[PDB]
Amino acid sequence: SDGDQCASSPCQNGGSCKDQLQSYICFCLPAFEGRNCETHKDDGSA
Repeated sequence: SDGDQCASSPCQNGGSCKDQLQSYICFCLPAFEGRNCETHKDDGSA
C-alpha cells in the first residue's frame, strides 16, 4: 500500500473502491464523472 487512498471508501455514487498502488480506482456507472464519482454526466451529445 502507498498512502490512505481507499481507506474510508472515497468512491461515491455507490461505486466500488479498489487500491491500485499509490492512487485508487472507483467503479461507478458510465453515467457518473469525477475522480471520486461526484458528477452525473447524462448528456451524450457526441
